[PDB]
Amino acid sequence: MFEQRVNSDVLTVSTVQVTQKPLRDSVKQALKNYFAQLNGQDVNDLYELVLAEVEQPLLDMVMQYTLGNQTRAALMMGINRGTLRKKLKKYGMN
Amino acid sequence: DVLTVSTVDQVTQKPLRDSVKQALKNYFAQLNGQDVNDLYELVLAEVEQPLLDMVMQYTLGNQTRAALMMGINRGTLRKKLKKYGMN
Repeated sequence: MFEQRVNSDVLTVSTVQVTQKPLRDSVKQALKNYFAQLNGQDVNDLYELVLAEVEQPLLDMVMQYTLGNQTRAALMMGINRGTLRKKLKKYGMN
Repeated sequence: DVLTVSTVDQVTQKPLRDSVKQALKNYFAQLNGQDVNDLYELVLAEVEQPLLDMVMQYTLGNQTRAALMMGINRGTLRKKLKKYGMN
C-alpha cells in the first residue's frame, strides 16, 4: 500500500575482469568461512562479533571525515552524541 | 580474526573490517559535500541482512536457535527479520 523511506546509496567493494559487488556479500562470505571453521562449535554472541567488525571501521572513517568533530559525526550517522560517545568508548576510541 | 574474506593470483584472508573500510572509502569519495543524516542505518541494513540470512540458513529457520547463536532475544530477531521483509 505504501512505499518506505530509506537511504538507497550503495556500498561496494572490488572483485576480480574487475567489477564492484555489494558490501553485504563480503559479510556473507566472512560468515560462511566463520561457520566453516566453527564446525558446529557453540556461539552465542555473533551479532556483537559482526557489529564490532563493522562499527570500528565506520567510526574511524566518519571521524576522519569530520576531522574528529563528534557533533558532526553523530549528525551524519543519524545518532545522538550520547550513543556515539558510548560506541567509541566501547572500542577504546574514546 | 574470526571474520575474514578471501582476496586474490593466490588467495589470502583479510579481515572483514577491511571490506567495510574500502566500501566507506568509495562512499565518502562520491559524497561530494552532499549531506547525510542516516549513515549508521545505511551500514546497518547492509550488514544485518546478510547476517540474518546466514544465521537463519545455518539454524534451518529455527528462531530460538538463531537468536541464541546471535546473542539477541527473539523479539529483537523478529523485529529485524520483519524490517527487512525476511519474515
